[PDB]
Amino acid sequence: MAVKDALRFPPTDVTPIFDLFRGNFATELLAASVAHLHVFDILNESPLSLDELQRRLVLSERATQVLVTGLCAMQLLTKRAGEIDLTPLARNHLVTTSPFSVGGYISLAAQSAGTLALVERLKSDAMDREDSARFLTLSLAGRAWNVAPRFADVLPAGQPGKILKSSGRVLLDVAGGSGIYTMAVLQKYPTWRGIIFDRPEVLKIAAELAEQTGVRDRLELHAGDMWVDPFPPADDILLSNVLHDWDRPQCARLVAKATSGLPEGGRLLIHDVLLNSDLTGPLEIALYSLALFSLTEGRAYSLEEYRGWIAGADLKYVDCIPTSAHGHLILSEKV
Amino acid sequence: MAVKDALRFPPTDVTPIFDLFRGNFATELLAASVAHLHVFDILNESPLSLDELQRRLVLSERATQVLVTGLCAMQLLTKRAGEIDLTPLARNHLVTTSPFSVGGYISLAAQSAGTLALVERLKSDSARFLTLSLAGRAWNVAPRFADVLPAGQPGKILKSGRVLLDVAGGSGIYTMAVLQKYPTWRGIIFDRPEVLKIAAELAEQTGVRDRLELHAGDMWVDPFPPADDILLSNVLHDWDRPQCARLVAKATSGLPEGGRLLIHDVLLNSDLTGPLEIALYSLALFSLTEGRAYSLEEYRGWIAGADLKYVDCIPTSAHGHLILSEKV
Ligand SMILES: O=c1cc(-c2ccc(O)cc2)oc2cc(O)cc(O)c12
Ligand SMILES: O=c1cc(-c2ccc(O)cc2)oc2cc(O)cc(O)c12
Repeated sequence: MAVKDALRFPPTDVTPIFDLFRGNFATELLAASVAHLHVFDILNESPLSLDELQRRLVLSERATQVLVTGLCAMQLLTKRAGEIDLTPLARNHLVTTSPFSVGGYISLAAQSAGTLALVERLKSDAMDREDSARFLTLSLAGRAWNVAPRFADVLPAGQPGKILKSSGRVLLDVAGGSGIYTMAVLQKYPTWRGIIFDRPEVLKIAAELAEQTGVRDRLELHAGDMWVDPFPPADDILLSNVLHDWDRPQCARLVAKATSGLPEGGRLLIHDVLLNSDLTGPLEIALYSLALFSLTEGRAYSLEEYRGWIAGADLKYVDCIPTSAHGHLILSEKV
Repeated sequence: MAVKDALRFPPTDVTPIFDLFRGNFATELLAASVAHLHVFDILNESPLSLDELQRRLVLSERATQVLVTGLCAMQLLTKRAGEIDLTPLARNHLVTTSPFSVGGYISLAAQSAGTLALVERLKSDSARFLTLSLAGRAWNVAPRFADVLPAGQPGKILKSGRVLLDVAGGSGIYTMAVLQKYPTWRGIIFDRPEVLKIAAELAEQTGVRDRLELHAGDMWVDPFPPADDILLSNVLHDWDRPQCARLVAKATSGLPEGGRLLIHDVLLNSDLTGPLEIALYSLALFSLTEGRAYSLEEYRGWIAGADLKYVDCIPTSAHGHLILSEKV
């Protein structure tokens, strides 16, 4: 009887709380860059290409990108013509021989557990399994309840579906456990059907929430390994906060595999945050990217980067539509 | 021969770097407040007075004020006539039973070393390296400080320039800049012997060593030397309110006619609800010292309690303010 409403917009915008919550990564990247990696003293000598800086810092491409993007977003580095240089603000205040340096003050955090953890991550690049997966899934679910109403509101209907025998569409939600985004879409589109594809420990949460939102009869839950197990037939495939967990080659692989099974007129829906096109900001996404770098194999990506993978899978890019909490729905179509 | 200039303004303003650097205290205060102290679930029951909240959270007065000030500055609590309440933003997203709660996401940081340290600090409430670390802020701010310090009256101690006594503080850089601006003045740095070694070096570099004396002592119990002006720069925020009142009284007690007490510090607004940059810095001070950031009204309370006359408040840089008071 009672039905949880997944379409009502939240009464306030939670986004500033997420932005404040990332503040530690500003402190940690500052302390890592001043006191451990010598970034500012190195670049003060001369601007360097990204490849040159990678080499001089002895860091992976990914580690160098997230470091450079973070410091650019804090207005401390600048990107020319490819080269990376200090801004006057960094040159005057974060170079050790500047009379106005405050590097010693920043270095008061050099040995904090957070700074050391981030340095180790950069350089190296009591709960059981069920409780741990539930705890993490329910923690990310709070963001989904805030964003899924927007997401469902801005998702276009698309073509009549080709899987159900005018037909609704089948929406497959890959590694989007909680499945909340799909449940909102199914409340908006009563003729559609949804499929959540994820690990079994996560599907338990989806089963509960599908009952609460009253879409259980139009939702299937499939356990599977997204890299190797076949995706079920679907009109639309959603990758929501998935691709930023993965490094570049894995992103291209996942986009290709999802695309391979789409019918003509099927859609790949990428829902994620966006760095700007030269990976210099904005600040709140650059700090969130450091969190993703610390916890996963990926980072935040730009629209241009997503469009590279889309184009490599021979999909047609359609549109980019903001949701909330810095999310963007990138729509592409199988041709 | 060579003379280090202490009067040229820096070409850029370092202040935003300090603000970015305090970001960990935003994360830690959110995770402490959601996951350990249940601040929002408690206040959702009913607005509470500061004293009521201090009892419910089982915190000291000082811990409760740095917590409440931080959350007000993040637009999560509000003060309105003396009670503390949630804002809609907090009620909607930081109360656990709200359907739009993100409390579980914030709690992903609940067991970080930084969060746990702040919780322990809240609930429980070398010098060469440290002095040389704070010296960089002073090199940025001292030019502006010297620029805005008024010359005042002819001094009473030299028999005329004024004698500026710089109590604690550290490097003595602010006094060196004043001595470059006013060649007839003299300065005294009062601090621990280890700190005075740094002042001695910097006094040679800035060419004021001959007009600068280095006095070692304990500021609470040893006699201050005679001075026209006494500077407390980034000192009072290290101390709780009774110790602030004590130190202001002791400094005031030896001022002559025309003497001045110079307080150089950051300022919270008058109802201790912000601004955010100072509220996060206040959490750092709470974590490392016995004090917190204070408001102008709080400083004026101590000034008036010592029978000084409040004169003016002049911004310097890195959020500093020079609060100028006169012996009457
Ligand atoms: O895919 C994600 C995985 C995690 C994560 C978070 C904490 C852990 O101990 C392990 C993994 O956090 C996230 C946080 C986000 O805001 C977004 C994500 O996609 C993820
Ligand atoms: O009086 C101060 C003491 C300290 C401090 C800093 C680090 C420690 O391990 C111990 C004390 O930091 C500060 C930082 C400031 O920005 C301002 C201060 O007055 C202080």
